Amino acid sequence: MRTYTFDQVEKAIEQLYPDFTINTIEISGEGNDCIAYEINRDFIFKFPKHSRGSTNLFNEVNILKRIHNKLPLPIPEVVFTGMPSETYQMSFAGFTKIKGVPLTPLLLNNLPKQSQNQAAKDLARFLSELHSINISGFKSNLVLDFREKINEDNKKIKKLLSRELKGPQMKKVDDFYRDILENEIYFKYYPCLIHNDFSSDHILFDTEKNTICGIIDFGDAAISDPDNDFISLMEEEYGMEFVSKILNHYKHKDIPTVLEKYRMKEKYWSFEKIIYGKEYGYMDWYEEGLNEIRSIK
Ligand SMILES: NC[C@H]1O[C@H](O[C@H]2[C@H](O)[C@@H](O[C@H]3O[C@H](CO)[C@@H](O)[C@H](N)[C@H]3O)[C@H](N)C[C@@H]2N)[C@H](O)[C@@H](O)[C@@H]1O
Ligand SMILES: [Cl-]
Repeated sequence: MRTYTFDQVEKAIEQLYPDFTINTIEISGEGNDCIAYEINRDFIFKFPKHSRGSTNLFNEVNILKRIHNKLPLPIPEVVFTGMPSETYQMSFAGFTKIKGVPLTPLLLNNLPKQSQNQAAKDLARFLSELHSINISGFKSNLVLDFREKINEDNKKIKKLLSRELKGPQMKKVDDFYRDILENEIYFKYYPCLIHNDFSSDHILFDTEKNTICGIIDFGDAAISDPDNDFISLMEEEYGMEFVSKILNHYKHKDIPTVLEKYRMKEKYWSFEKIIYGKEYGYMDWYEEGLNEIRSIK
């Protein structure tokens, strides 16, 4: 999992964009996939920490380009792109920086009621349009069929914890995965483009106008279940009271299902920690997930 010096970042950009003068550069943030650099306080440059992260970066670029000027809220726009190597699909990507601060649950509840209501309505309107984008042309590398995902994870879990679990413990894993695949509600959704990481950290807020001024980080965006973008808002995120406002402005017809999917995904995070803990090499995630699996059902 690679890192970069400011010297390296400036070199990589100069190679492809010589006339682009860099005056200021600092670490804006860091995720599991990329390190974010704020350059000239105008752009956010994402550099992949590893090969897997570069694929996410490549997909974010692809998705952001085709949904450009189709959404009611400002989203990052691709301005600079890197090159493929034998290690990365995308060496880097430069996006427009969206000004604003994360709409934290604490900031949200300190707002006047009219601003809170407008925030819920703006979020619902954004999701309504996002989930309505024509997803034909989006190739299967952007498609996240949930049933395929569950079945693929199961095979990964078996191959991973084959010698890590005792008899009865692996039986519970079989039971849990069977109960999920047995429930038709998890797979009956109409596939749409989703943000797939729709939380408070990625909802930027303009404190001067008291309005939401951007949605960022589309690195996990894919064609899947629209309910994913509501579940992610109640995980520590927004209270159920505020999400219900969004859901009702969204005209959602089956809230208890969203809550059921919410409970399932909460329990499912244990298995995610095993897979990601071994893929991303997060040995603390692996041991956490392994401890949790060895305990409940
Ligand atoms: N941390 C502990 C929490 O983890 C998940 O929730 C969080 C996501 O993890 C974050 O995103 C990162 O993790 C995702 C899953 O690996 C990646 O897809 C994504 N690219 C990553 O940036 C997202 N910003 C906030 C969300 N509340 C679980 O659902 C939650 O129960 C658990 O308490
Ligand atoms: Cl240039």
